[PDB]
Amino acid sequence: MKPRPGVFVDRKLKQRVIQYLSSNRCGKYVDTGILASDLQRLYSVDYGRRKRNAFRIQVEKVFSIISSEKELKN
Repeated sequence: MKPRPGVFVDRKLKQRVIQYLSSNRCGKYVDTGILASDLQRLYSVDYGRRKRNAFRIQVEKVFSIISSEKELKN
């Protein structure tokens, strides 16, 4: 078994997203479904997998959590 890198379940989705929003809007009013398709498009080699539905859910929950957990307000 491998140790704990730092990301659990799908922390990258949150960390990656928060970093994308902070750096820039990364789109005009990117919603859950929009951010998901965008995140996968830019990271088709990494995120781009055979989980369109699963990935969509992750981005949906990550979008709501990043706002409530981090709270950037723009």
